[PDB]
Amino acid sequence: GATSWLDGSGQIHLRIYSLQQSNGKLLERCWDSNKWYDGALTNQFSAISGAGATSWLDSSGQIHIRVYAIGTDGKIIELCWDKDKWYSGALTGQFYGASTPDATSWLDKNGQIHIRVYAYNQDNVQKEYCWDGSKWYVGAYTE
Amino acid sequence: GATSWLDGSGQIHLRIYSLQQSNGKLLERCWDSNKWYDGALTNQFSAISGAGATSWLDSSGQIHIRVYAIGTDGKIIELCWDKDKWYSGALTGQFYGASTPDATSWLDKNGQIHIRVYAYNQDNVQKEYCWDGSKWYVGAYTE
Amino acid sequence: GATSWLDGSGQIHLRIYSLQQSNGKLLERCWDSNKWYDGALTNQFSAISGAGATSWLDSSGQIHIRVYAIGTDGKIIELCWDKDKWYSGALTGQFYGASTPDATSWLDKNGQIHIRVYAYNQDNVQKEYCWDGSKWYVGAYTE
Amino acid sequence: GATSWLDGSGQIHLRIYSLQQSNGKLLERCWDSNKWYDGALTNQFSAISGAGATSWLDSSGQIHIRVYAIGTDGKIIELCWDKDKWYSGALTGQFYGASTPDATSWLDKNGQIHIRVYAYNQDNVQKEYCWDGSKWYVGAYTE
Ligand SMILES: CO[C@@H]1O[C@@H](C)[C@@H](O)[C@@H](O)[C@@H]1O
Ligand SMILES: CO[C@@H]1O[C@@H](C)[C@@H](O)[C@@H](O)[C@@H]1O
Ligand SMILES: CO[C@@H]1O[C@@H](C)[C@@H](O)[C@@H](O)[C@@H]1O
Ligand SMILES: CO[C@@H]1O[C@@H](C)[C@@H](O)[C@@H](O)[C@@H]1O
Ligand SMILES: CO[C@@H]1O[C@@H](C)[C@@H](O)[C@@H](O)[C@@H]1O
Ligand SMILES: CO[C@@H]1O[C@@H](C)[C@@H](O)[C@@H](O)[C@@H]1O
Ligand SMILES: CO[C@@H]1O[C@@H](C)[C@@H](O)[C@@H](O)[C@@H]1O
Ligand SMILES: CO[C@@H]1O[C@@H](C)[C@@H](O)[C@@H](O)[C@@H]1O
Ligand SMILES: CO[C@@H]1O[C@@H](C)[C@@H](O)[C@@H](O)[C@@H]1O
Ligand SMILES: CO[C@@H]1O[C@@H](C)[C@@H](O)[C@@H](O)[C@@H]1O
Ligand SMILES: CO[C@@H]1O[C@@H](C)[C@@H](O)[C@@H](O)[C@@H]1O
Ligand SMILES: CO[C@@H]1O[C@@H](C)[C@@H](O)[C@@H](O)[C@@H]1O
Repeated sequence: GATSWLDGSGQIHLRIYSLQQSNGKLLERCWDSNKWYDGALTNQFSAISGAGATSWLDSSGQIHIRVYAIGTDGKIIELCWDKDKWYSGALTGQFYGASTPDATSWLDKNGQIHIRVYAYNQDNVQKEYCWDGSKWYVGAYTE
Repeated sequence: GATSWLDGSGQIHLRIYSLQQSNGKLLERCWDSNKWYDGALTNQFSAISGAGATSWLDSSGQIHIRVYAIGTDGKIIELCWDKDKWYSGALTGQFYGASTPDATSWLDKNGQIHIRVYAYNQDNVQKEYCWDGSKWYVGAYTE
Repeated sequence: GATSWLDGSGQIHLRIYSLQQSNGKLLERCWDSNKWYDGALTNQFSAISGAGATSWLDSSGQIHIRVYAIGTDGKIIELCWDKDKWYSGALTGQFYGASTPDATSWLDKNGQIHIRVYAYNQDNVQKEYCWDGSKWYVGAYTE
Repeated sequence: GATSWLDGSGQIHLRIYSLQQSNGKLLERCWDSNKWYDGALTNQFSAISGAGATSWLDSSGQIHIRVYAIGTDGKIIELCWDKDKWYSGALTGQFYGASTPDATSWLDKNGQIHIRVYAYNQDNVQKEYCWDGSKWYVGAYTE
């Protein structure tokens, strides 16, 4: 997964997520100014796929990140950053996934984030999972 | 791959890219208001991986989309939309890829797009390919 | 998948199974003496993985072949050859598979074939499926 | 990968090779009589794919095993057992691999092993690599 955002000074920030071949844990690599370095997510969570990532800036300029992967039980895991720590989101453990999830997100005029996550399930069907601010639900998407 | 943008009315547009198990060609599924439909990219390009996608809006409100996959020669293919047609971009055929590419992009203050594409290569090295408006180059990223 | 056997004259026979990128159908490539040719299985069956294969010779010198793949519903499919046609075996549709299955087989003193098939399931557990001549059952194998 | 052989008492021996999600090393699971156990190959070798396996019995009743995987440099690795140790075979490092290798083998009338290994290469071509007792060579196999 790759996600990026511009701060108020026009500096690009990159966050690159991958599954480490040597320990089965997600890696986060960060660029904030002039070099690559390790992110806090590194080595916290096991997965069995790569990760899809999306991010957004709130009205205060705080970055929010969401990372989606397949966990060690075959179900989608959601990892969240809002301020100062990674935590497992509400999506975690709800749905079986068979592919590296894709994700996109957008902010509406009220500052409510909307997220869409896409992954194959156990029946080889491409599914869309939707967040509009209350509960995850299965979307209308079909292949 | 999933990408999305908001138009001037606050309507979300979704574009979801996937590799068809039946014919080895990329599918584009589109949402503009109230239903999913097959996009113009569908069946124009063969690949052997999934697709990473990024997009941006120019100052006129025109969407630009870039889609990255592994082609049938084992090399990264770049598919481009700027207005009314899909075409193969400058990145195509330069580098071997061994994983579904990730991509991100941002617009600088001068309206110049910057793109970063990430994929494993034939040597099992995670590589970053960078566009800043002239030529693709290998970036500083490492795991 | 690859399987092979020696006939009574000491001639090698090779059978190589793969999933075609262009049509999502299994291909069988055959070697019996001096050239590769397309086997009868070719283009008959859709799958979403590669295929594992095993084979055995009965006391009359008749080859029997079993090929295992993930079907388009996410479940293991078994394709069988005993004499003159491919058919779907008893294993088909019983279990979810999340990996290209592996298979091995042996003949006991009474000429009864025993088959063992290994694949991850939807819960990311490596499973063994066993045939000893009556019904498929889940074996004692654990990772 | 799965391989099996019958000893002189008619007892089945199973050897199941897999890539461990926890450490990126090959696991060998063994059945000789009444239980599964970890074999000596376990945790010796890193890989980035699953493993294909083949085995044969020599005239003394000694098993020989060959295991094929993609190593951490993107090239096929060959792991060999003839009596009492695993070692890297002559195929290791020669060819790029982009898929879990398949392998089969047969003994000719003189007791010379023949091995055939199949894997995609970096150019998305299915390749056959052949051993007849001197050097590995690219075979006539095509799709
Ligand atoms: C300040 O912390 C750095 O940036 C945050 C936005 C997160 O990506 C975090 O894991 C990383 O270590
Ligand atoms: C407030 O809830 C947290 O953030 C939302 C935007 C979602 O990512 C949800 O799954 C998560 O638990
Ligand atoms: C309102 O419908 C929901 O949101 C739309 C933007 C799409 O993601 C659609 O598939 C989904 O069911
Ligand atoms: C109007 O055309 C639709 O939208 C464009 C932005 C592209 O996604 C195109 O392939 C699609 O058919
Ligand atoms: C103008 O060149 C086109 O657009 C750029 C933004 C890049 O995607 C490039 O590879 C492509 O050929
Ligand atoms: C200027 O350096 C280039 O751009 C940065 C934003 C990073 O993508 C870096 O790896 C790359 O080499
Ligand atoms: C004679 O038929 C050839 O050999 C048989 C053993 C099968 O492999 C069949 O699919 C193939 O066409
Ligand atoms: C006789 O039944 C057929 O052959 C056996 C050896 C098994 O492969 C079984 O699943 C298949 O239906
Ligand atoms: C008797 O046990 C059955 O056969 C053995 C040969 C093993 O395959 C074992 O896991 C299985 O349960
Ligand atoms: C006796 O040793 C056991 O059997 C051999 C045939 C090999 O599979 C070895 O790794 C394993 O530990
Ligand atoms: C004697 O050579 C060893 O055994 C042969 C049968 C091959 O597996 C070869 O690559 C390996 O080095
Ligand atoms: C004699 O030809 C060699 O051996 C045969 C058994 C086949 O493996 C063939 O593709 C290879 O070139």
